[PDB]
Amino acid sequence: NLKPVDAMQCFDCHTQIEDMHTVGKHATVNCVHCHDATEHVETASSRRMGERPVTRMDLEACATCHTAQFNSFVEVRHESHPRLEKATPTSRSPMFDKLIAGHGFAFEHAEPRSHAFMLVDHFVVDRAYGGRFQFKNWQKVTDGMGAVRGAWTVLTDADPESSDQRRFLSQTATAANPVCLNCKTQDHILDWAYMGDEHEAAKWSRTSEVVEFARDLNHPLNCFMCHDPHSAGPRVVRDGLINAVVDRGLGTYPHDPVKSEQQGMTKVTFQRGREDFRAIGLLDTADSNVMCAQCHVEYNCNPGYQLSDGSRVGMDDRRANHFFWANVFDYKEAAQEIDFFDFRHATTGAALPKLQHPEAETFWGSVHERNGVACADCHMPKVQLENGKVYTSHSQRTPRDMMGQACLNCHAEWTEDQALYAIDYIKNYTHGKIVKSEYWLAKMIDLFPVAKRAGVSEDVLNQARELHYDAHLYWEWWTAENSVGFHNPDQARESLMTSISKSKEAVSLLNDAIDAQVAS
Amino acid sequence: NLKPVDAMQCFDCHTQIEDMHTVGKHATVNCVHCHDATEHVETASSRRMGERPVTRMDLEACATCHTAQFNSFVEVRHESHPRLEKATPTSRSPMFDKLIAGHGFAFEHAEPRSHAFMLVDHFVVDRAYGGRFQFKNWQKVTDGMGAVRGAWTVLTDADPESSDQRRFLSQTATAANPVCLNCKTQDHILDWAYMGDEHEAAKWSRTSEVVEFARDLNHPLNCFMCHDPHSAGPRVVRDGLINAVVDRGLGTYPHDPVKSEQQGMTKVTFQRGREDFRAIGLLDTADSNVMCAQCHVEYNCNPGYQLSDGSRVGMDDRRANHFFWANVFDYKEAAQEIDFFDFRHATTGAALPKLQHPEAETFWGSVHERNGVACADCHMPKVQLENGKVYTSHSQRTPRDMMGQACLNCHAEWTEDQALYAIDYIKNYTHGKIVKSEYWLAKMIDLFPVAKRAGVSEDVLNQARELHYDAHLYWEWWTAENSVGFHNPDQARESLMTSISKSKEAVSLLNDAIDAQVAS
Amino acid sequence: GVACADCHMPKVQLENGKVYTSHSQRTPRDMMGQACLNCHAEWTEDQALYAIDYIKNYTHGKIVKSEYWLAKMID
Amino acid sequence: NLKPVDAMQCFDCHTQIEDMHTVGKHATVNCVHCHDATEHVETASSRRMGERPVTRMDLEACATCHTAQFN
Ligand code: HEC
Ligand code: HEC
Ligand code: HEC
Ligand code: HEC
Ligand code: HEC
Ligand code: HEC
Ligand code: HEC
Ligand code: HEC
Ligand code: HEC
Ligand code: HEC
Ligand code: HEC
Ligand code: HEC
Ligand code: HEC
Ligand code: HEC
Ligand SMILES: O=S([O-])[O-]
Ligand SMILES: O=S([O-])[O-]
Ligand SMILES: O=S([O-])[O-]
Ligand SMILES: O=S([O-])[O-]
Ligand SMILES: [Ca+2]
Ligand SMILES: [Ca+2]
Ligand SMILES: [Ca+2]
Ligand SMILES: [Ca+2]
Repeated sequence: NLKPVDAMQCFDCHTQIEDMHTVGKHATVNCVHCHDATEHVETASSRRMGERPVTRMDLEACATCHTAQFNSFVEVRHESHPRLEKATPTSRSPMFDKLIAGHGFAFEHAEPRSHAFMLVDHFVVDRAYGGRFQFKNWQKVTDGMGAVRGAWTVLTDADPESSDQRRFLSQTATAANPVCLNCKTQDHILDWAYMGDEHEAAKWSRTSEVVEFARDLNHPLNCFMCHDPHSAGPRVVRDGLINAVVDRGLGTYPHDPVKSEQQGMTKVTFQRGREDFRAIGLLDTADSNVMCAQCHVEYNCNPGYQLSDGSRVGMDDRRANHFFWANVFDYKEAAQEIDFFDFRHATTGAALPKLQHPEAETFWGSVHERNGVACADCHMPKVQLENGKVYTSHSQRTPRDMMGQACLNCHAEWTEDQALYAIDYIKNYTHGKIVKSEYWLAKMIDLFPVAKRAGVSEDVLNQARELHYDAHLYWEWWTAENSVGFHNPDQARESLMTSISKSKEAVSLLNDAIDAQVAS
Repeated sequence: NLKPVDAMQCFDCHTQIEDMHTVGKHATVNCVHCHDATEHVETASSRRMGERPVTRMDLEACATCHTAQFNSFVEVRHESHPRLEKATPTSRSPMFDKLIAGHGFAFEHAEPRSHAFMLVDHFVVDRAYGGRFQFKNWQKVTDGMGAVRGAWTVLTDADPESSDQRRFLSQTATAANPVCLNCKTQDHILDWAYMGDEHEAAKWSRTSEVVEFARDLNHPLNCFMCHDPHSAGPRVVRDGLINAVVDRGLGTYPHDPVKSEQQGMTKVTFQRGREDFRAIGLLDTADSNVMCAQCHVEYNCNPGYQLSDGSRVGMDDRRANHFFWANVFDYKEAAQEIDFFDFRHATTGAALPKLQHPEAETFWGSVHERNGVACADCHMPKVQLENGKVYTSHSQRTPRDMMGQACLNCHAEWTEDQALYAIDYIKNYTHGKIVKSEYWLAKMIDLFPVAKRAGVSEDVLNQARELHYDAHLYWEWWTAENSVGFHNPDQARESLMTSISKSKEAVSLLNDAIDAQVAS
Repeated sequence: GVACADCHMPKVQLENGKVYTSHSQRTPRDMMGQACLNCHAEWTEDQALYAIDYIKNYTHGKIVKSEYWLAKMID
Repeated sequence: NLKPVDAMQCFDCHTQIEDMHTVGKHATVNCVHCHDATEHVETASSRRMGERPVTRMDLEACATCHTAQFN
């Protein structure tokens, strides 16, 4: 059985913790629930750590007193189809392979599934670690609780004796790097300096061997990613988000200085050897929009190239850990701001961006966001009980599974069927425009080899390549974003119509140039 | 009412039957249930048949005493979508038409449905008989019991006065030949010599007019295909399977000599005029893996061409009735072994194999097969009754309809939803790789006209054609096979990654050659 | 060695989660999988219910007859 | 928000509770979750209760850490 430790002894050296812990709703929660610090206490001095204390990062550390939230969180939604490839005629992006050719996502890009699996799915996806990590067997794919208990309880490593990124299966890629993991786990929270910069106190950084880093990590989406374990107050821990909101002064709601002020973030820094080491962002309110934006954003977490001169931007560069914190119509300017693109298209040669799940940036300025609605209202609402103590559901999933609490409490005029119909109207319309955008992108892409082989000039090809950047951006935002337009239907419609406009312009340009070469 | 005949009188000339019948569980079942032999008995001699006895081939001959198994067998699974074309974006092979161009399956290749319909579906499919045979009207498509009663009770013939294979509808083919029927019916069991070789006692052979043959056949999947009617013991009757297992000494489990010995087959031959005529294979055990492998295999049942010199291999050749009895990674060697390919691709000119439903060969070496599981355990399990005499379900269908008996009795740790999720994980992953394999195959195929028109050398084109053979094989195995990877997920993944590797190699080869011709 | 809680407040079974003991003390009819069938693998839910009812029906018949005779005496 | 009390101070006069509390699975659960003893501690001796401390009997005293069982 746990025996409490004297927190006062701790507080004598840990004033920041004292100020948070003594004031919040965890004032009675003893340090022993999460820390084993006996040898630490025997050896530390005022400013030197001595022996390192053990810190529990497992979610069961919270489950002891918060079983309801834990159980809600680890639930697996079986209806969320597993390992479902997006590049298929029945999924999100029927022409993805042609459009993304040259990027690592061509190796595999599946639809998301339940949060319990985020770390194991990151480890096993074909694009990440060359097939190095796999489930112990095909049965383990169901085991949400097991994944939560630890990735390495359900996965194998093809070669424990090497630590280099390489392909163990022919059609895999090795795109994973240490920045990825910040959106899968925060087990490394005490071993990673702010932004993944080099730091004497950091075991891991942007430049680490990711296979070695991976083996040190176990748990998905730790409860403390949104809740400070000392104060129990709302927070974020994701460095890239703090950097955008605070360091770059953009605010929690970049479009709304008033809301940004009312619902802001305070950056709190922790030091090692009296030098800044790590940071968190304490929230003024329990604002899920900002909590979820730790991960559900467009980001850089990868090497790339400069737009200016095409030179390599490596993991060592700060730009390899970057939140653009920009909506689709501000994105091109945001990418120019850091002089960055992701890949060159394998067929057209165009410099292109790679877009990822920008739910937070898409939601901005939507009717629901402007009305003060937040992710949790639709995706993790309060539980309604005929008799019971209310708690917040932690099963982050589609509102279709809980329409009464997600939608109909606000929309009293509608039945469930009518609310579903309204969602489907938007999704169906948006998907049709996504498909049409892909059709026009593919038509343009297919003209590039014809143009080059007909002797069309580099000047015309480069014009078309500039059009490709825009056509790609205004399309891929929407295959990347998970709501199929629902989060901001007017924006999706304007963006996708712009993509088609750009592709059509490029098609006409190339067809005309080709025809002129044929006429001599 | 039936009157019993004196079996002892029969046994005086039929010693083989006596040895089987007197010993097995049909020792009390009188010959009159299946044979009308009055005139036969009056005219036969020790070694000459005299007047031919009537032998019932209808399944209702067994239904009289085995109603439960019969009723189970004739059940129609309405949820198994009928006449569903595989070459569509929502089915198995979205790019099938491009990839299979040059083969008869381009005319129609539907998903399989319930066993009751196998013979009528064979007769009516657009690729088989030039549209000659059709259901009497569109209502008959539902009539499983009617099809079982006899194909000609539900079908019409566009021209009873001719017997040549020809097109009655413009977009049909005439691919059917007498070998096909061996996997649809065994009504011809006494009229077909082993392998379909020419034989004085055989009415029908590989070289017969298939339209004439068709008119003589009525019943699907006769009960006696798996059960000897005389001994009631387990057997196979399919010549091609006996040939692979016994004549070629490959064994029932070619990968496992021990299991092959424990679960083997004994070839029993029946003679006409003291010359070998037909054969069956008696099984040591009631092994559904081998019973189902009578049909659910990759086979040759068609003319083709030699790999060596491209010369025609006709129905007269033994190779027109061939079970390769080889897994995907042994197939190319198996096809080289008999010097055979199926068709030349209409666009690329490559010699290609045609793969068909290799469930048996795919299942070999899988985790379930190695653990002693067999087709019937998942597809035709014992019925569970609160009160009753247990019998084996004969409704061969997906385990999704009976998960408790097919999966969960073995997998106690899982709910139905978890077991379904595990299946879908594998199927979703495999389908994504199938789609990607098709993308790369199509990309390569489309480069062939460009290459030929740019004046790329025959040497380079032939290199690409050799790559096409392998890319095609390692893809088509999996659109042909019905489990979408479930029967052997690691093998599907390795094979499909190989297909993509081959296509990518060919694409690079052709693109480079084209570009060199453009640069002069 | 069976106790009240085994039938009236059994452990919750979850596909994924931390097990806890149900504190809803109620008839096992509402949770037959966990209250009965985990021990009685030979039975379906309907068979287990049928066995309960056989006993309850029989006992209640004897209760009613006992009351009939008591009332006859009292009168 | 609840502020923890010095349980060791309590234990100087409550050895019977000490022997139970320090050993079981509530060793880390502070007295303030169920007792309001500020005035008691101001006035008690080991042989004189002084002001009577308040003890919570409501089930929500447990529901705070054991919501699943309470619900
Ligand atoms: C779980 C409910 C915890 C309780 C109770 C206590 N701590 Fe904690 N602590 C916990 C986590 C998950 C972390 C990682 C960092 C994060 O912000 O999540 C920490 C970290 C610390 C640190 C390091 C801060 C730094 O300099 O980087 C200290 C000094 C610390 N914790 C002290 C501490 C004390 C004294 C506690 C008893 C009053 C205590 N913690 C309780 C989780 C939990
Ligand atoms: C028992 C020893 C606990 C441990 C372990 C954890 N928490 Fe806790 N938590 C506990 C109590 C008694 C309370 C106060 C309840 C009340 O409403 O009075 C809390 C509260 C929280 C809250 C709400 C905070 C707020 O609204 O300001 C959160 C978000 C919370 N606790 C989170 C949390 C996390 C993430 C834990 C693991 C690191 C964790 N708790 C452990 C008791 C206990
Ligand atoms: C936070 C800014 C993230 C970064 C850094 C990485 N990922 Fe991610 N990932 C994130 C979210 C919010 C989601 C779900 C939404 C969605 O559109 O998928 C994911 C999903 C994945 C998945 C599962 C789906 C799939 O594409 O197969 C995988 C396998 C995955 N992510 C891998 C991955 C890699 C390799 C990363 C570094 C290059 C990486 N992620 C970073 C959020 C974030
Ligand atoms: C960000 C993605 C979160 C993660 C990770 C965790 N929780 Fe959470 N929690 C989150 C929100 C948006 C809320 C509601 C806040 C509001 O006031 O609207 C909560 C709330 C809690 C509470 C308070 C009681 C309740 O409302 O249920 C607790 C005790 C709590 N959360 C616990 C908890 C646990 C145990 C987690 C790991 C399994 C966890 N949270 C993660 C957002 C997020
Ligand atoms: C209600 C007004 C919502 C708000 C607030 C948020 N989301 Fe949403 N989301 C909503 C709908 C109707 C849908 C489509 C779901 C469906 O079943 O059709 C979605 C979708 C998502 C998804 C994908 C879920 C899935 O398909 O299984 C994600 C990952 C998602 N939304 C994230 C998300 C974020 C991060 C939010 C705050 C920035 C957010 N949602 C708010 C409705 C609503
Ligand atoms: C149905 C339950 C039957 C019973 C009863 C009997 N026979 Fe049979 N017989 C039956 C079938 C379907 C066939 C076709 C071949 C096959 O293996 O399925 C036969 C065949 C024969 C033959 C021919 C063997 C040969 O030389 O090719 C003979 C000589 C024969 N049957 C004899 C026979 C006798 C004597 C029976 C009474 C003891 C008898 N059969 C019963 C189906 C059934
Ligand atoms: C009644 C006159 C029958 C006819 C017609 C058919 N079968 Fe039969 N079968 C019959 C009996 C009395 C038995 C023995 C039952 C027992 O378990 O004691 C059988 C048995 C079988 C079996 C099981 C054999 C074994 O396990 O070794 C099979 C597979 C079987 N019968 C098949 C079968 C077939 C295919 C029939 C049509 C050709 C057929 N039976 C007719 C009685 C009668
Ligand atoms: C009476 C008002 C009818 C209605 C309502 C439906 N059906 Fe019908 N159908 C009817 C007749 C008299 C016939 C012809 C019978 C014959 O054998 O000549 C039919 C035919 C069909 C067919 C066959 C079509 C073909 O081209 O051969 C089909 C597939 C069919 N009917 C189906 C059908 C369906 C699905 C209906 C509900 C939408 C339906 N029918 C209504 C009479 C009437
Ligand atoms: C045994 C080795 C067979 C040979 C010889 C033939 N077929 Fe076949 N067929 C077989 C199986 C096991 C299945 C179901 C599994 C599947 O993948 O389809 C089929 C299916 C058909 C169908 C229905 C599905 C379809 O493709 O439309 C038809 C119409 C069909 N088979 C026709 C057919 C022809 C024309 C054949 C000779 C060229 C032939 N079959 C031979 C097994 C076997
Ligand atoms: C191969 C594809 C089969 C066909 C054709 C028929 N049956 Fe069958 N039968 C098959 C199997 C795999 C089994 C189970 C054997 C085992 O011991 O596991 C059976 C069993 C029977 C029996 C025995 C009693 C029982 O288990 O139900 C009988 C009487 C029987 N089968 C009858 C039967 C009938 C009437 C058929 C035509 C409608 C028929 N079988 C075809 C495999 C196959
Ligand atoms: C359990 C371990 C199985 C074994 C043994 C066999 N099959 Fe199977 N099969 C299995 C699954 C989970 C599926 C997918 C079904 C679904 O609904 O997703 C299949 C599929 C098939 C099919 C197609 C069925 C359909 O889609 O309707 C066929 C024709 C098939 N399997 C044949 C087959 C053969 C011949 C087997 C022995 C060699 C065999 N299966 C074994 C599970 C299992
Ligand atoms: C007994 C006759 C079984 C049947 C019926 C089903 N399964 Fe099975 N399965 C069985 C065993 C003994 C094992 C191996 C256990 C181990 O850990 O070694 C399996 C394995 C699986 C797997 C993993 C496959 C892999 O390649 O790793 C899966 C996904 C699986 N089983 C699923 C499954 C399904 C969906 C079934 C119903 C169609 C099913 N099994 C039936 C034993 C038996
Ligand atoms: C007697 C009628 C009880 C009442 C009053 C309460 N609980 Fe209980 N509890 C009881 C039993 C029989 C058990 C299972 C013991 C075993 O090991 O089999 C429990 C268990 C708990 C636990 C431990 C964790 C768990 O198994 O769920 C807790 C934390 C718990 N009970 C809490 C609790 C609460 C909050 C109560 C008031 C709402 C409560 N118990 C009352 C029996 C009885
Ligand atoms: C948070 C500050 C708590 C309060 C308030 C209550 N309990 Fe508790 N309980 C808490 C913890 C951290 C634990 C240990 C969890 C573990 O297993 O590590 C417990 C445990 C129990 C148990 C199980 C004890 C056992 O020996 O198995 C029970 C039955 C229990 N708690 C009951 C209980 C009651 C009745 C409460 C109101 C008087 C109560 N707890 C409050 C944390 C907290
Ligand atoms: O404690 S030391 O820093 O004097
Ligand atoms: O690759 S992750 O960003 O989905
Ligand atoms: O019966 S005859 O062969 O002599
Ligand atoms: O054509 S048959 O083999 O499916
Ligand atoms: Ca999903
Ligand atoms: Ca990006
Ligand atoms: Ca089917
Ligand atoms: Ca073939």
